[PDB]
Amino acid sequence: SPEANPIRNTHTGQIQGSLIHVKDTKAGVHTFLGIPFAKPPVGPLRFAPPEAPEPWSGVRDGTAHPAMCLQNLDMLNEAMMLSSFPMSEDCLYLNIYTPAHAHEGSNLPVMVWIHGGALVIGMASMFDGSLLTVNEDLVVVTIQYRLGVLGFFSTGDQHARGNWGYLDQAAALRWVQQNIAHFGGNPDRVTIFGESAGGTSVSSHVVSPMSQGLFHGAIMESGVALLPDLISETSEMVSTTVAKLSGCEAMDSQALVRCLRGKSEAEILAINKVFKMIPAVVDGEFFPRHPKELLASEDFHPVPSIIGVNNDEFGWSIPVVMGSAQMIKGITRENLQAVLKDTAVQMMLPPECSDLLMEEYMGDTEDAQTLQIQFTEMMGDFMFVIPALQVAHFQRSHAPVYFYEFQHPPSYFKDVRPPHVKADHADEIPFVFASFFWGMKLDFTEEEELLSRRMMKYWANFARHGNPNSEGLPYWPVMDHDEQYLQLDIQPAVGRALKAGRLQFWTKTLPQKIQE
Ligand SMILES: NC(=O)c1cccnc1
Ligand SMILES: NC(=O)c1cccnc1
Ligand SMILES: [Cl-]
Repeated sequence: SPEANPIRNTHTGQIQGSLIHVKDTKAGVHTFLGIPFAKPPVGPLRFAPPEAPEPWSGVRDGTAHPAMCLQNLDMLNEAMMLSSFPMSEDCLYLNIYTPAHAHEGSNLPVMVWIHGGALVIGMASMFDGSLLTVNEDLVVVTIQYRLGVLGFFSTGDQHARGNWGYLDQAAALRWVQQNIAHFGGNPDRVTIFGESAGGTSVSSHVVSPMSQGLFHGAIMESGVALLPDLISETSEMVSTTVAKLSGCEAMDSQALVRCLRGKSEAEILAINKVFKMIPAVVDGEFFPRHPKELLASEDFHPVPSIIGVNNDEFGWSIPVVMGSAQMIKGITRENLQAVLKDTAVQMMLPPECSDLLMEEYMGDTEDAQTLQIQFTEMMGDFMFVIPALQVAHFQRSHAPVYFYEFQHPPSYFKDVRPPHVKADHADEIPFVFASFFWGMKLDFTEEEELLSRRMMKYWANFARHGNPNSEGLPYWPVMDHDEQYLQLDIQPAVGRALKAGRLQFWTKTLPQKIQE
């Protein structure tokens, strides 16, 4: 029988969790919250690799959510007295959801969720794994990792190599290998999954040599390792911005890192506040080479993967949160050329390419509303769709890739945002978790409940077998030379060669015009 207050072993000592959802489910869920997977990255461990967590005597309380990593709460709120929730540099914790029948040796598949938030916001407690664990009989782990300046500050040299947050994620995955059997998970059957910066994180583990053997499958929702804003060949803009805001100017790398280690949490938060996103670098430990080189390597051996995108990734929430929404509403045929020259610069293209962008996405269009929708379409393709299609192409010659486009505009958002918005950024997450953030219930239509049951079963079948297919689910073909992908909506359908024209434009036509 499941205990009300179950006690489990870890390498660092015993922990007590909770039994929940006994009434509204068959046989309930065990939660174990706030488990340390690394030593707190404070004092000299700020801008240093994660180190082994300390052992304890007695039974650790696993009934409270951990502190979130330091982040800008205004931005997290744009994405509720979040000021009452604990926030600390001491934030390297993970949460576990298990079916209440699980014990040492149950050998259930494990799914490890890596949250998004552009590597500057988010927390594990936002994602309640309870319904995924009970509906699909698996262990769900939600992890934290250092965010913003504390996660991704680099000097480009030995004093701060960078990618602290990715090293944290790998430390959490090593904890899962070491400990998950004590909670009834099979460490040989771990799937990493994540959305947006979390998808980028997952895709980054898929290429990182020191992450190999920490997982057996990968699910990348609306983000991969080539998401342009989250990967950089230079450390220079971030480090010079941080030196200026911190008052640690006119210092070498060694003195800059020493100066930044003396800063309080409040001083770090004030420096951190300007970053709406922060990139990973080629740090040498996590990425020995740029992800594009690792993906193209003849020695690349990716795990089986699901990779997918939504049909309106830049439709509403990203431009609103990033503060580009006002500029977009200002687009007309009169200023379009100037907007596309500015956009070309942000895309790291020559501003001469603005005419090619205009012809590809806007053509002869005059209507301002249509131009603004074409602009968001272009941004979504550049940031999410083309990178996803490129990574899927690099992987699928080595290992199974199942590709999806999620298309369903959620019923509960119809009155909250413009009616032209289709499946926005993050719209698929509640279909995978069968709940909104913090496990809050949603008024799904009957049709939406079926799409959620299907997506949960595809994901869990993939966690079990590296193949999403099973009886009663529409057949999802593996991605091969026919470029097949599953269109996820109320009536799922198979498509071929998603946005093949756009892929030709971005990967062949546009680089040819640049070469000239
Ligand atoms: N939410 C995210 O992780 C995100 C949003 C925009 C850009 N990159 C990442
Ligand atoms: N129509 C709008 O208000 C809008 C908001 C955000 C992005 N694009 C358009
Ligand atoms: Cl510790």
